[PDB]
Amino acid sequence: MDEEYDVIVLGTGLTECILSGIMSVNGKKVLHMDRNPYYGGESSSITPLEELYKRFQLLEGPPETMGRGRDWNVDLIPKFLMANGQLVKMLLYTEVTRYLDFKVVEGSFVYKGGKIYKVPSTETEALASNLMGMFEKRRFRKFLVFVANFDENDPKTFEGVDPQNTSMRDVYRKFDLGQDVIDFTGHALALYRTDDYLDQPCLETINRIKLYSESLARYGKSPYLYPLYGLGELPQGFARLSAIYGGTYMLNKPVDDIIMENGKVVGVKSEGEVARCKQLICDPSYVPDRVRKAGQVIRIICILSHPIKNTNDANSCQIIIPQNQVNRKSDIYVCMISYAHNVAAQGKYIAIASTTVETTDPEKEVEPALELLEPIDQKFVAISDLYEPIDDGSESQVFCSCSYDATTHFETTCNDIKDIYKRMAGSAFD
Repeated sequence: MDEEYDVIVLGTGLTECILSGIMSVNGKKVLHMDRNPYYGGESSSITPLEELYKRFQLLEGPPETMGRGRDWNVDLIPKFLMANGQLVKMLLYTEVTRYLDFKVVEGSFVYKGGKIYKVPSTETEALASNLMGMFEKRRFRKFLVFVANFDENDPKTFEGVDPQNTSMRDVYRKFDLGQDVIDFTGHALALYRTDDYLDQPCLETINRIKLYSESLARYGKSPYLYPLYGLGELPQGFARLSAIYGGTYMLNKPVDDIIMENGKVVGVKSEGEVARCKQLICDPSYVPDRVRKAGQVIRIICILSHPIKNTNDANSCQIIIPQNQVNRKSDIYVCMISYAHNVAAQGKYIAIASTTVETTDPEKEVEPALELLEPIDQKFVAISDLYEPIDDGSESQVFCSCSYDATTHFETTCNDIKDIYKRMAGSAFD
């Protein structure tokens, strides 16, 4: 290593790679290291099918029926991007989009009463939905038109509501929408994880639903994007971006100690060598004593030889199960991709079910979701601990990221990246 760098990054997970790229684009001299022999950290991709069976201690290799092992690219933590979301804008800023190929996710579904239904975001879809009865549908149709016309710059578009004071609960009441419609609207449209929004000003929720509608994409597909060949393409594209700027990426390089003493600040020692830096970015595994355990998530990867039933034979999809429909305090998510996004062999599908652990039998908690996929060829169970920083980085200049939660989209990951950028640069990412 060189004698000095502006920033040193430890770990090649999604958050770190994105932050690294922004820094290089901003004119910083960066060193990026990882102790592992591969890219991705916790959010890595298993490139050959044989290896996945190995990582899960299954001595019997892949059966004949799974096809060509090289044609599989299994992400361990799959997540979709909202087309007009902020993460995509971060990708545009750096220009890594010059190396990625995005393909739209075919469908978006929600669970209600034991069955899955398409998520309606337009007036036409509302009127066609099997989710609601004749009269409620109509009321739902009014709701969407209200959201579609809302313009915070024109007080006439409000409907006697004060965007900054009227709660969303009052808005649901104004249209007389029942509990079941609220479950799917808050959770599958606005994309909240909890019901805390109910007692907060309505404005935010209005803009969130607007975002879903606007992210549209023709044919009536969905507002989600997923890269061809999977998420593994991101670490690859960024590494290529650093080379343009004269940045340095280094794999299989252990970190012996994070140098820092009095006013904290930093420096890093690897294989005897020491490199100086002004700021440091890292994931939790590099600073066990500056982190606290926030819980656990279960993720079960299922290999299927058939599309999920009750979807119109979708080649990829997002399915959300609100906590309330299954008597839980946390939602269950299921996302599926297949050979259509080039991550599985011809005719094969990959469905990943996830949620936050609440009981002493984590595998039982996911039964609701697994039932939807039933004839399952092979199952791979994985439990992870979640960590969050104790230190914000003010003073110390050590900026640690959070573990990836159970959600199947990038909202919370994007929030973390923005928070860290703010703490680092001392201003908001504009």
